Amino acid sequence: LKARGGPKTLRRTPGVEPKDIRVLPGPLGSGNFGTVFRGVFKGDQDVVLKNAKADVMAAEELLECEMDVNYHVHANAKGTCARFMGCIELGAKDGGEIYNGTLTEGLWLMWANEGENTVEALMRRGTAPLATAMACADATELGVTKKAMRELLGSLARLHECGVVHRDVKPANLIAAEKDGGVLKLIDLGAAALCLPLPETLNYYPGDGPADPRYAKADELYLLPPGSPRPTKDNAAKLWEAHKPDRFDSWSAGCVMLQLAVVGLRTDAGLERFLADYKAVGYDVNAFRGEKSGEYGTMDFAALDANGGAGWDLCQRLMEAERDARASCEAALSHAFFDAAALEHHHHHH
Amino acid sequence: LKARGGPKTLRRTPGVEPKDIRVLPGPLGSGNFGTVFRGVFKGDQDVVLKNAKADVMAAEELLECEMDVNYHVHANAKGTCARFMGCIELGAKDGGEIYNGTLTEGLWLMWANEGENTVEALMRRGTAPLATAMACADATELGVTKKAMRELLGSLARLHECGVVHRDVKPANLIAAEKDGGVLKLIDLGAAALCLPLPETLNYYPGDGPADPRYAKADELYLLPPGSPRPTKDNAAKLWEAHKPDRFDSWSAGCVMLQLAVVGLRTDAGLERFLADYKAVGYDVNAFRGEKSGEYGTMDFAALDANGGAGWDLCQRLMEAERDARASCEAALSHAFFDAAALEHH
Ligand SMILES: [Mg+2]
Ligand SMILES: [Mg+2]
Ligand SMILES: [Mg+2]
Ligand SMILES: [Mg+2]
Repeated sequence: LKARGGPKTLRRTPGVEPKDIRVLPGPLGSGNFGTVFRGVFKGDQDVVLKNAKADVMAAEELLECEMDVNYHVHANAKGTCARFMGCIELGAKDGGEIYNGTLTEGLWLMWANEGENTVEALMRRGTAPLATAMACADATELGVTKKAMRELLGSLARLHECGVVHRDVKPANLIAAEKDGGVLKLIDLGAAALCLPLPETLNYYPGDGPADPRYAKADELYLLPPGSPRPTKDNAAKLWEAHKPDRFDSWSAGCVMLQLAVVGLRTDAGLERFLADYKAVGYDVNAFRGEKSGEYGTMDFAALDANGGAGWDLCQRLMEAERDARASCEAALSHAFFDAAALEHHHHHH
Repeated sequence: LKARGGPKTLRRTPGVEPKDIRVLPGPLGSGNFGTVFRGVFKGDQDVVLKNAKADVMAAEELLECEMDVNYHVHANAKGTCARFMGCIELGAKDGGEIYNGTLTEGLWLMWANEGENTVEALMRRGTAPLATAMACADATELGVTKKAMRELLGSLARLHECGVVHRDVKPANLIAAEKDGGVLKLIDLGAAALCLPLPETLNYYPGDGPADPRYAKADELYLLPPGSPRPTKDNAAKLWEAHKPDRFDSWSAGCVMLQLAVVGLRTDAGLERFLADYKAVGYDVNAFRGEKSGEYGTMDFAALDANGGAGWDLCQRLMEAERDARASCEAALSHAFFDAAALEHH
């Protein structure tokens, strides 16, 4: 006899058909396991599209996890990240060619294009174009830091509240969303972990994972330390409290704050020099100021100095060496750094 | 008292200075830890240039190991891979911007640009442009497969003889080098291992590592199995014989042969379908032909069928389930598939 065979099964999102998507050649970047492209949906909606790299082991499983975490975030933390528009899976005969503007065979994810800009690119162009894109009235390092950090820390707090650790917080993964008033949104949940069993943990394991070394403390490249049990449904809440994987995002948010606050730390080399000196004085911001800051004459720490050194203090909170001492992103939101000045805005108030 | 500063040390190749190199924008594809660009050396030499990704863990260390393996290959296996032109390392003040045509801070490796093609791109355009780029007179699936596989297996044999396992053999990592008669050259020693102590092994350890899932047996993503001793200068020869890490490249070379021989296997989905059926019939090419090949009505296996099924038999040897049964690339190169025609009547 002969085997009968059968249909193919393809994953789809209601209302999203491959025929309605045009893909533009030119990766908006390859990351570790996937490739992002710009595209146009239904002729007039700017979107971003991601598929797996064919050459990377388990890239399909990593893209599936990114998909699952995006559905979780869409359900539980709307507005924290680029708006998720679902998936499109294309088969072999119906799969197209990027150069023809058509989606190729395999699984695709789609998001709204929240803006042409990243915070990395804007901050390097200058504080002025960054402030304009953020609709930030106080167009100073202090002003943009206060606004951006309040938005970033509030979004991280909402992600953490629903069990998600982003894992790749950095200026390149923020967009000032022009169509939502300039507010910052995160992109790229490709390394994110779902750390509570809601209903199962996702991408969450003991030991080192992918980490951008620029935005991760050199000896904490993990969410759960090697010593840790494997996460299961029964222990997840205990591990959360004991190992504080959310504090990985706190350290990265402190890096973002340093770069927003200090023009000279916006290059990779500037942040790298600062963090080496920070480590060398025992991750002690006051020791940095007392011992090292005098070496940084090309830079201007005014934003961190302002108001009794509030910004230095918040950086210290987000960047404590020990996770057990390091602020949660929710706690960090209450910091004096975010206070209104006495009588702020008096001169035009009713 | 303040700690004193001191010099920065930079790596340099004799004859290669910063002024000599212009980079062009556009990755010939970022890989797992680095980015490759086109460039121009000394005004008129086309080169390719690779640096470490700033966002990847250990990227500079991975690039350093790729550099070491490139020097080993350059000394011991000339012609197997894109010609290695050394390195250039830039510091922070003295580095530029890619968009401005200047190398940025860090270590860079440099190779000759062996050609604008890859075998993956050519084979998907068709057998005809592939055969033209290869200067292959017999412009058929059987003709290109014979010429490409003789060149690939001969280069892999020479790499293995000097202790190097490439670990990323596939059509996308082969170039038909027009300036050298169209001969195939390998690129991308980024995951290669040096498996002999010369003076030490490099990128060689027990357990899984980076692999392209299309070109690695799904349950053999390692060079040394998870249970193996860590390699040392004293056990490396015993481990080579016991675990046959070079047979990783043999399997990948079998996958290359299937794609060159059978047009329908040139897409990712086509080769994936074949391999899933090959596994389902116990990695047995004769069982695939009897039980499965009827399902592949849109494909033409004539190149593998030709001459008593010589191509099928060579694929079977390169793609045995067990490493201890799987041919070495040197042994494969002696196969009847490669024999000259008898009695040609010139
Ligand atoms: Mg695929
Ligand atoms: Mg599938
Ligand atoms: Mg990322
Ligand atoms: Mg590779």
